[PDB]
Amino acid sequence: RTVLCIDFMVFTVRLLHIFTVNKQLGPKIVIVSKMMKDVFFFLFFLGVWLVAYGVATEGLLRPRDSDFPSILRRVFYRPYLQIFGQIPQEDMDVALMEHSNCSSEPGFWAHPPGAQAGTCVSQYANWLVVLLLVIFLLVANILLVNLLIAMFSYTFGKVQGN
Amino acid sequence: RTVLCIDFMVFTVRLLHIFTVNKQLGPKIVIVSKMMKDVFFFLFFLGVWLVAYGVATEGLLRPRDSDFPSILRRVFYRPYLQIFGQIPQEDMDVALMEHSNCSSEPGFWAHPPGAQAGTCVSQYANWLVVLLLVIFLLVANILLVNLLIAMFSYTFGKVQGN
Repeated sequence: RTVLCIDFMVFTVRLLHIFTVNKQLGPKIVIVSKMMKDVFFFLFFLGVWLVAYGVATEGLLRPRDSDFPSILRRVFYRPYLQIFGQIPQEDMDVALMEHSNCSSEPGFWAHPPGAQAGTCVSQYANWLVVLLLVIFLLVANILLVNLLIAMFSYTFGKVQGN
Repeated sequence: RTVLCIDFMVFTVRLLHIFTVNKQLGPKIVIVSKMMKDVFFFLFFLGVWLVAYGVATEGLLRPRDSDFPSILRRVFYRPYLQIFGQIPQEDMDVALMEHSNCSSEPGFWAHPPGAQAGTCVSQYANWLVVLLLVIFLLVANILLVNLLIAMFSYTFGKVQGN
């Protein structure tokens, strides 16, 4: 079933190839291919920023789960969703979660309510974690996205005639 | 650790400098530097609007916490997140929270459910608080963001050749 579910995706995509003949959708479909260069640049810039912000935030929090699938989710998956409006403040802000002496390791720790946010996170410099979130949202949600719109508009005008 | 977490951010950013040689990403990386003038104007306009809306909303609510870190969070942090789709209606609307006689100071007060929203907020003119939120969202989420896209598109076309 897992192969067929992905297979249905490929079959549905072929509807674009079938409709290339139509005069209304023909030119537009061809232009979409020319836009792939701009998309790859955005992915590269976003990938670099996601690695920098994701690792730094996870390193500052120091969650006690530290499982490899869990670490990957908190480094890549969670920062990625913050671009699209899913900001889990209760998982990264000490002022929202409750303080607990869960971990025997010295320091101050708080218990996030999320299931995959880790059992406990350090409170040492969470003002930096909040500050990093502010910077990340500005760079990713605003600067990077609006930059891609500018490159899409320039490319569309250039390659329209050809 | 706090220094190293920030240090990892600087090291990851250097990947852009390494990839300047590549022909696909070379020109695009150089253009990004030329966009910083437009970003600074947006930050200045947003900073002025955030101060005006943030202080006025906090002044109208008059939360009873009034701690300096708490005041700064409600003035800058909360209005900033409203740009990216995090609107805490239950923290600023009387119609959503429950009425209580928490404060001995004369007036009408309601108890927000949020942890950092303050223990109580005044109900005197919350129709103005809601109205300010409507105006803030229009100016910030729509007018300011779409203006930056227009300036990014104009700048990208101008500085593409050079």
